[PDB]
Amino acid sequence: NLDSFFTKIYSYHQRNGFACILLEDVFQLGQFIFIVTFTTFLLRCVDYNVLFANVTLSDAILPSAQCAERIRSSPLLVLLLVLAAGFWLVQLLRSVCNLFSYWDIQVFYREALHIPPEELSSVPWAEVQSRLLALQRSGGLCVQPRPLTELDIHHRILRYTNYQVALANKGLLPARCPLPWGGSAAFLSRGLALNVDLLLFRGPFSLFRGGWELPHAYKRSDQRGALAARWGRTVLLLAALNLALSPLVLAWQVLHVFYSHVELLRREPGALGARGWSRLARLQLRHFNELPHELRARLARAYRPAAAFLRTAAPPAPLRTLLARQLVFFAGALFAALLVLTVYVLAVEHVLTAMTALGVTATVARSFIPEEAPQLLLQTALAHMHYLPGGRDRAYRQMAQLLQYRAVSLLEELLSPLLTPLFLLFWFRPRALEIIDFFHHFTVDVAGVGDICSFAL
Amino acid sequence: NLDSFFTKIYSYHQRNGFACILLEDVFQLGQFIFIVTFTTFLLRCVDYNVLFANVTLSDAILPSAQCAERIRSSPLLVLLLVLAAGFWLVQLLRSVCNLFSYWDIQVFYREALHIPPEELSSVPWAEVQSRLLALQRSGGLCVQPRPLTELDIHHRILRYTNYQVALANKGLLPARCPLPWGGSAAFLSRGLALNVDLLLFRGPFSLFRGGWELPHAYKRSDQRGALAARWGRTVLLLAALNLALSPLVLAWQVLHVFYSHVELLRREPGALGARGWSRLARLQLRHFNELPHELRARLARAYRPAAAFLRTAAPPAPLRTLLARQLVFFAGALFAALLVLTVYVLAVEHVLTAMTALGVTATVARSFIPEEAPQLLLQTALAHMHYLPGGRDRAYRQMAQLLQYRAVSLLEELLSPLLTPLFLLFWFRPRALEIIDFFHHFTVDVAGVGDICSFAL
Amino acid sequence: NLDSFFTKIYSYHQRNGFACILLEDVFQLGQFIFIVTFTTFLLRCVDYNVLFANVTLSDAILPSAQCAERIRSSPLLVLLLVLAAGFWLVQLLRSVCNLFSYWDIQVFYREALHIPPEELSSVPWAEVQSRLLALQRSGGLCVQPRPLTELDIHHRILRYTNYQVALANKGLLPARCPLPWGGSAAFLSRGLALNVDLLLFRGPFSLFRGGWELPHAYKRSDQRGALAARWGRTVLLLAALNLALSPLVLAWQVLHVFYSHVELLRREPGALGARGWSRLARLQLRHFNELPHELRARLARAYRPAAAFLRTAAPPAPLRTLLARQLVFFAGALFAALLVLTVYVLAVEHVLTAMTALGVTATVARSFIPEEAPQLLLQTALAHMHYLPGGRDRAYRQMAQLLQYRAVSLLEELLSPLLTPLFLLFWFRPRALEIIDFFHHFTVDVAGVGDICSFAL
Repeated sequence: NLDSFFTKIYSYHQRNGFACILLEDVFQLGQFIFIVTFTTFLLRCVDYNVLFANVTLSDAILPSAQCAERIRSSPLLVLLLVLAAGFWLVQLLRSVCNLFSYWDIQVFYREALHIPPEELSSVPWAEVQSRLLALQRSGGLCVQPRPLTELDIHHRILRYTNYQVALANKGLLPARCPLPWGGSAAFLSRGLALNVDLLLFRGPFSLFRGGWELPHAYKRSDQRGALAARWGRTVLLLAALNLALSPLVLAWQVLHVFYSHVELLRREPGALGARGWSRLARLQLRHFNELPHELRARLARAYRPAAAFLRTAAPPAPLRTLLARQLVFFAGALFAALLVLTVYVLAVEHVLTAMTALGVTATVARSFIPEEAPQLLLQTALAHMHYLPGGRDRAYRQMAQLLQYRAVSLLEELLSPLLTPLFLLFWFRPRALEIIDFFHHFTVDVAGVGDICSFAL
Repeated sequence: NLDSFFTKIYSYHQRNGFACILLEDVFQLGQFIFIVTFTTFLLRCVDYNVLFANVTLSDAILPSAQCAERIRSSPLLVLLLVLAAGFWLVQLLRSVCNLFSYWDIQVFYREALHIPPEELSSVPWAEVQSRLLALQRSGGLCVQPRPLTELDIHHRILRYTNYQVALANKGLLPARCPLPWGGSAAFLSRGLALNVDLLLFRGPFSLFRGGWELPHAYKRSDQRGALAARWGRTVLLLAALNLALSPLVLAWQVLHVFYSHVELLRREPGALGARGWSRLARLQLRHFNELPHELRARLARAYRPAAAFLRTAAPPAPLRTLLARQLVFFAGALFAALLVLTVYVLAVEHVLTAMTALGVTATVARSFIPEEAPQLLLQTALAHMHYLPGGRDRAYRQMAQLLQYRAVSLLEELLSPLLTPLFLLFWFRPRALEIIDFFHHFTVDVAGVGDICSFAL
Repeated sequence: NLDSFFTKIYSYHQRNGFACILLEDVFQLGQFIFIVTFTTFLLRCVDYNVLFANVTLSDAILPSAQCAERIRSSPLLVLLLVLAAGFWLVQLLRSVCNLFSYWDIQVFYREALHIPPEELSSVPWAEVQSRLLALQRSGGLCVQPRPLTELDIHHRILRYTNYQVALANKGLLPARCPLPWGGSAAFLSRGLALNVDLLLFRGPFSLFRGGWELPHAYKRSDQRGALAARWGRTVLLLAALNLALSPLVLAWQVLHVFYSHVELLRREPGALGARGWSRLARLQLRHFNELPHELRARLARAYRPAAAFLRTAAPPAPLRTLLARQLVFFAGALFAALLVLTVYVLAVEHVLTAMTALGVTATVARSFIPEEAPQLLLQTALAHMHYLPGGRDRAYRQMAQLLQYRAVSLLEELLSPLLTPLFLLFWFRPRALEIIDFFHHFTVDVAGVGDICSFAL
């Protein structure tokens, strides 16, 4: 695959180390096996009877034979374990193939250009482009008679991103299910994006089988209805497969988010209260022919002014402030009485029960209440915002939508498995013809590179 | 009352919602009833004998009959409760009158100008003035043949603030009892302000009976001595009344400040260490014909440079910091020994007693010690302060006086009931003739509006 | 001593108060007596038997006679105590001499210039110079026929600092023992500075006996070998003395740093993680003829931009952050399991043992991991840095070396007693002729002032 070569030469530098990639892979596999074995051990070896005393943990550990009969007790866990083992095996094989390819890629990189591994981090990736250009000037490889230039190098790596950006600009990709009382909703979890990628670009059932070029069948105008019907049955079967596979990935996501959330639960909610970017922003804010690293730099430099503009010109709300004041005072009065009682015997056994709950109410109330130039912040934010999707109300709502809250995004990820087939069935199938029309009328064929969207030029 | 109409049309917008006013009032009444009932319940239903164990709280609750004899046991509590009920019902009746008036005020507002309740928050109150102007141009009401101008609208609402600002800039209002060693003290608690308001502007014994016009009796030059004698009698009887009523309001203030302080006691003293504005600043630093909202906005904008100037250019103190260093080292050494003893049995039962005290000493010592352009901060503060009451020492002392500490202000509020009659007797009575002369020679009469201080123009 | 007069007149103002100096000294004496008595009391009066219960502390205190035979039990403690008492007596006598001289100089200061003690903090020390100049104009003292100028006044106080700055600029003074794998090491603990001061400038064995003029013997070219041999035997005997005295000063430093560290141990490591200046910076960054207060002010203003430049342009570390991510994820998983086990009996007695360790590992992992214009910061730092000792790698390494870590400096101070004779033996003795030549060829004699280094002019 011609595109895969450039994609891998980019990914090697972007992962700044071959050993880094190897460690990433091996420790990802070790991760997955750690979660599976630790969950099955906690659910299949831990005996609550001895622990609850209703003592050294080694003594509390039941003998291995008892674990043998206890794991024999249920057959469903055996099927779960064998499925997990098969998944681990297939990912292991794919990863071995990937690292086997990448080592030879790095060997070719060293032979062609001879940059030592310790010097890779110092290179700003512009000299990589310059060295590749000089390689074409010296005729290292016969990659077309006309030497490759910057636009072609960018296109051969970013064709799929260009199509996805154009399709999102048209407005079809972001889910826009109508809210009952009024408003627009957005749903761009990793599950939906993966489904779109498997449906459109990569895979055996993809329209772009291999992604080299658009097949001639879709150029014909008359066969569009038959091709739309074929796509309809394809999306129906894909939705059926996703619905079949939903519960297992749901459980996996539940375990992973449980670990991630309880890691931060002990820590202060300040990190939990922070807000990062969302995938909708990473989709609607990507210029044509743009690498991921430049996008990351732009959002990194635009993070602070956007946050300042968000927290400076928030719309006022009197009723919320009044209610917060009354709740915080009542919580404070109850805490006053309770603490005065507590200070002067430790054997109450009932006060300490409500102490934590009342303190939690006080802490949420204190942070919920508000306390004591929007135009300049908006201007300096838009200086890096570049594109953009009561005027102040609309602007604040849009800025809030483009920059979601962390727990909101995690809840979106958690709810993705259940919503995986529903949106595919309800939002894509009825509007089938116009997407095929968009591919038909917005594709441009060029010599050498091949298929490029008209919106890229 | 002509002034009351404009005052209420201002207050409706400033409370940004009729439902907001209704909820605030009803929940303030619920506030007071909750405080009284909870205090009397804790004093007359809590049984320390069973709770101290010398267990579910519901079991600890004594039967209602026993509470009946216990509340019957003392007659003083009955008088306290009946007085509280009388105060509650009087305030209830006043509040019902206020909300009944305000509902028809809002109805008239809707009929005249037709702004829905949701759109009130969006209006910057300038369009309110413009619409009222257009109403005069369209002849909505026959409020004098000459249409009302902006200065007149401001004056009819702000006459009392103008008089109070003039009287404060004369130097009479802020009580300035001399310190024994030296210096000037300022006392402007809410109690003294309420006393001045009840004496001068609002009430049956006020000089301004109704606040419409100055009575012609005070214009005569020959009667000034008799009028001063009458004012002396009035201030004596007012001081007697306030001295009679002092203990009950003192107890109420004690309860309220107890709740407020213990609400923040568990939280970090960072909020307790915060600095807020004082009423003396809100009186001396207020221009003529000035609305409360613009003053609040100006002080909100000027808050931060004032704090920066206060912290940057603090006067040096060698002896203070050196003694602080000694105390912090001694506390640290004692903490060292005590912790080393503690880490290696939990049954010491005497170490934990000194634990908290020594920790508190360490925490106060560490925060009390000092650690590593004043002109620019002073300039940017004075650019917003507009007015202003070793040069650096004098400037810093004035900036500290105009911006008090939170606990200092709360202590002033708590000490107000005892200080209520003392200052009225010792500070106002001897210098009555000059106050009478100030009212005599600083009032200018104009057509339509009426009585205006010469310092307003 | 002519120089001592100006040195004391500077130190009086720099310590901003005679009473301050007197109390600081008497509290330093009480300081040392407190450490010695408290340490010997804890080691020779505390009975672990009764306290461990294997109760009021007063009951736990053994009788005085018991402490009598318990201190009689071992003989070396008596020698330690008598040596400490003699050391305290020596410092007490020296301190009495210093305060006796300082009262006399303060009396002369009042008689000649008449500034009250309260006004000393107000003067910026420039008026002190002006008043002294006026004193020579009026002929108060016959200090040479030619009136004293600013340069001469600065030299008579800063001759030793000038020589030390020249020596450090030559590169000899800071020890630069070579690392085994490679790199440069710096060691400028107070012990080495005291040794070089006692060997070069102040002391009976100093080359500058009294610090008034350089002896004529060192000017002769032919005697340099014999003088170098004398210096070599002197450094050998000095190293022998320091090696003999090493253990006691080591123990004293251990006790002092123990108290200092355990004072901050309970507090958050934010103060422990703070960055402070190092003596190497205070040595290489000092211009010729600069007083200590000017240097302190310069670094006070340059502290912040240097810190910003340090935290902004840190070199990337892929392997470090990847390992940190893996460790923090594993620690979080173990913390998850431990916490969910703990939430639902307090009689476990084994989980709580690893609770603190696992939490500490999680905290160090989260603190260690990295998270999301260097040229401007470097420029604004160099604007105040004036002098200066992959270009970015070299610049960051220099900025890191020039500004050490706090705990690193304390560890350097702790390790100084063991390294005290080793560097003096290994680094100074072989290079003796070159240092003798350095004094010989860069000493300039001037009328009145006397000896000034060639690099001062």
